[PDB]
Amino acid sequence: MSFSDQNLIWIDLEMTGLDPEMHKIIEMATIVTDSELNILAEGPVIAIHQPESELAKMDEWCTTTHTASGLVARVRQSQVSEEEAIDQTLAFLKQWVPEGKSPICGNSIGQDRRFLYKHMPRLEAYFHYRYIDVSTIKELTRRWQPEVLKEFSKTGSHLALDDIRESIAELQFYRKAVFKI
Ligand code: NA
Repeated sequence: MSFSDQNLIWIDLEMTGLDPEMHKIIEMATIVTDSELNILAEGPVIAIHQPESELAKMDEWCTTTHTASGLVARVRQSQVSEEEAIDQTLAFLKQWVPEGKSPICGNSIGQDRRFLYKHMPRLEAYFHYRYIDVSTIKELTRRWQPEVLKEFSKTGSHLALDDIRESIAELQFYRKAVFKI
C-alpha cells in the first residue's frame, strides 16, 4: 500500500535479561512509519513462549517488571516460538518496507539488535546495517540544552508495543524541539 524504501521499521524487544548469550526474547513488537514518522501500520505483538528454566534466570528487576505488566503470564500461555515469531514479523514487514532498506529504529536499539543477531538472525538481516537510535538525540539534547527534556516524559511500561510507540513519540518531540529540518 504505502510500500516504500524510505519507510522506517521500529522494533522493541523484552528479554529475560541483558546478556544475549544467556537470556531469551520474551516479547517483540514492530511498527512501520513513513519517513516523516507517521505511523502506517503496527505489526505482530508477540509474547514468545519460554520454559520455566529460562524464566528462572530473571533477576528481581526482570521478574517484578514482567510479572506486574502481565507479560510473564502471556509468555507461559504462549504457543509461539521464536521461529514462528520471526515468520509472523517478516510476513508483516514485507508488506510495508523492502528488505535491507530501513535502519533498525528504537531506543538504545543496538541492544535489541544484539538479541536479533543471536536469536533471530533471519529478522536481523531484514534491516539495513545502520541504526536510528532515538537515545542518541536524547543524550545530545541532555548535553546541549537539558531544559528541553523536561517537556517530554515516558510511561515506560515495558510492554513492547507501548514502549516502541513512546520511542516514536520521543523522536516526534525532538523533531519539533531540537531539529530545524
Ligand atoms: Na527497549
